[PDB]
Amino acid sequence: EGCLEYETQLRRQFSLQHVRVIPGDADVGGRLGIGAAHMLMSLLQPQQMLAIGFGEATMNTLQRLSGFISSQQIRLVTLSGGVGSYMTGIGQLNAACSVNIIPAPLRASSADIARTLKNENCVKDVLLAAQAADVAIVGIGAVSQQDDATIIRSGYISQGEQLMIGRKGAVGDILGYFFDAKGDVVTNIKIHNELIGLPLSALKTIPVRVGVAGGENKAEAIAAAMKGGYINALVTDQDTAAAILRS
Amino acid sequence: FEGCLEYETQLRRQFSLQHVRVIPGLADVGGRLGIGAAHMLMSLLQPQQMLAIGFGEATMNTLQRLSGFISSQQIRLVTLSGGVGSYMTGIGQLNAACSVNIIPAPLRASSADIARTLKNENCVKDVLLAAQAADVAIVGIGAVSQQDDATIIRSGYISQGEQLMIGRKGAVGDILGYFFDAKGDVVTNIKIHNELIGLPLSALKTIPVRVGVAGGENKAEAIAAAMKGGYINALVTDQDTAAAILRS
Ligand SMILES: CC(C)CC(=O)C(O)(O)[C@@H](O)COP(=O)(O)O
Ligand SMILES: CC(C)CC(=O)C(O)(O)[C@@H](O)COP(=O)(O)O
Repeated sequence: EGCLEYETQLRRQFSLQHVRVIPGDADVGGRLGIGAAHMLMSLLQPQQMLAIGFGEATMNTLQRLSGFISSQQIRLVTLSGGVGSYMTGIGQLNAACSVNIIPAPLRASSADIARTLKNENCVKDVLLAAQAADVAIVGIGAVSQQDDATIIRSGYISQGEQLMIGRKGAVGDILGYFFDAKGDVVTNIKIHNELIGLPLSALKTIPVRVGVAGGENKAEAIAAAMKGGYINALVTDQDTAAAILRS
Repeated sequence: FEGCLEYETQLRRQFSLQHVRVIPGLADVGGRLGIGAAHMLMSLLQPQQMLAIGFGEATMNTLQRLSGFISSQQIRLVTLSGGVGSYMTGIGQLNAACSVNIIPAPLRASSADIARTLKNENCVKDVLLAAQAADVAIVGIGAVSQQDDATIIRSGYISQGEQLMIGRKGAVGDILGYFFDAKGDVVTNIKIHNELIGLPLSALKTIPVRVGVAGGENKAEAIAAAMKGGYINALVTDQDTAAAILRS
């Protein structure tokens, strides 16, 4: 319904490997989890390793994917710290499920503390495992969401921080790393050296990296994520796909 | 004379416990401990109360038996220790209505200064406060006598050389990685103690009901010391262990 054509155009414009565009009406957050869970069911082979990001679209996707995770013995690994944030999509599975979790906060209070935690063995071990995954699933945050962004509502940055990240040219983020409209990570940003998880440069080792995000206010962030290479597959909705293509 | 019901009463009066269950020593030990211990916690937890959960085999076994109850009675759970991952056997199996509060840190830091830094991060401190405020705790008890079989060795939280020195220094057992001597006092000069991130035993004692779940005759000295120090005020154990504790 224009969805096949959007998929084709996004695929070619951003040189993607896989794309799914969901129709334009009741539950978009929810049909996005379904769309992405389907895409993951078709990419993942039994016993493969899935690296999981933070936030609402990803947790929604994981809840929907749980019987597939058990049935196919998929191994999960956290791309980010914070632990507890993942209990909604993990308080959800079974004890035979291998779940590999970074045992640290998502963001440390100083960059020196982030570097110390990243060198602890039990942390370093999981960071390697995550970079070795077969597929990644991640959300995409947008500066233009303002107070509605997950990163603000969770408390991981302050409003003052968000304002300055915007002033500095960032349009969006993956895993708390903010990039400009061309897709380059923005240089001068305190949270980037405080985060404990895998940097975006390392996420790119994973061969299939699926972003799941929608809402027209995310269109610029999603375009820039693709231009930067962070994701090479996308699950989004029809209005957002339109907006992305005109960006 | 005697039997399990007599050991229960005697353990209760000798160590001033609030609750005790001794399961008969016939099938599967750790499995039946798990079941005994879940029934005990099913009697103690009122709806929407908070349970603080320790580390190791008997606690994880217990939690698994407790899931239906945890979900149906809306029990909130909070980790007494760091380490995060170890905790996914027993809480793995729970609805998403389940409030599970987890210390977002390793179980043991590589240095005391790193442990002090992590305890002071806000997301860590907040959970350490919630844990200390729990209504009921469930912990296991480790013993120096178990040597290579001790969960603490098998999981790699201490080395063999550490264990030998801990024993040379007079320790008999541990709760949450903290090693105490035969009278129930924490042994003072032990490196792991200042590298652990979770709640110290002094703070564990704020929780009003503290259930230890442990079995095997090699643990009898550790379990007795644990009660003498006051760390647990309730016990789930097996018949032979109970008999050994009593002749301790
Ligand atoms: C890492 C976290 C602090 C921020 C983050 O991951 C995000 O990239 O901002 C992510 O939350 C966006 O996804 P949604 O929560 O689905 O909007
Ligand atoms: C904190 C952990 C490293 C050690 C610990 O808690 C413990 O007390 O030794 C515990 O493992 C003993 O319980 P069991 O594993 O059931 O024998």
